[PDB]
Amino acid sequence: ACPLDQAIGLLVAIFHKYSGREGDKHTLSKKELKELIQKELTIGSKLQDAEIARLMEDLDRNKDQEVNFQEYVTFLGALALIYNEALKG
Amino acid sequence: ACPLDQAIGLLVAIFHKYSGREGDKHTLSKKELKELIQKELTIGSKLQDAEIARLMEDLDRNKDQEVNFQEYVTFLGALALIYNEALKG
Ligand SMILES: [Ca+2]
Ligand SMILES: [Ca+2]
Ligand SMILES: [Ca+2]
Ligand SMILES: [Ca+2]
Repeated sequence: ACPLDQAIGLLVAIFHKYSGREGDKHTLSKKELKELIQKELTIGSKLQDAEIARLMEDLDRNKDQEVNFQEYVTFLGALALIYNEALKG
Repeated sequence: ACPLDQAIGLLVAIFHKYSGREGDKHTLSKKELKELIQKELTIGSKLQDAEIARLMEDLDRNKDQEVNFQEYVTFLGALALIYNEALKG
């Protein structure tokens, strides 16, 4: 319940909010991932369909069409680095 | 200001809350990192001095005694994976 735990908890809750909708409840399908990106991230709302499709491919490291929690965490890490760098310039 | 952005923002704010105290304002010294671990994470409060010292070494990937944002993000990723796995069992 400490500050960092709560932040991490939010990240985890958002993943499952979308991953549990269809197919494997533990992975994000293209549809689930696109919705998560568009509704949960500011940059997601700025991206156009073509850009999102390519971004999702890059996130799908093992190219199995699904984004598991590990792949999602990698995405979060990248977003955090971008965030830190921006708030730095 | 969207949900995932806020979670990421919290992660970033916590880093700087401690990193800006001494030396390089952009990196966490051993002292700053130990305080962050002990006060911002539940598991941090459970760890004893010896365990924390070793954990900090592992987080310091390039072994320069400081933990930069990138190294901190790696730590966060690991914590997120642990969190997800625990809330799964
Ligand atoms: Ca799913
Ligand atoms: Ca995958
Ligand atoms: Ca510092
Ligand atoms: Ca380092």
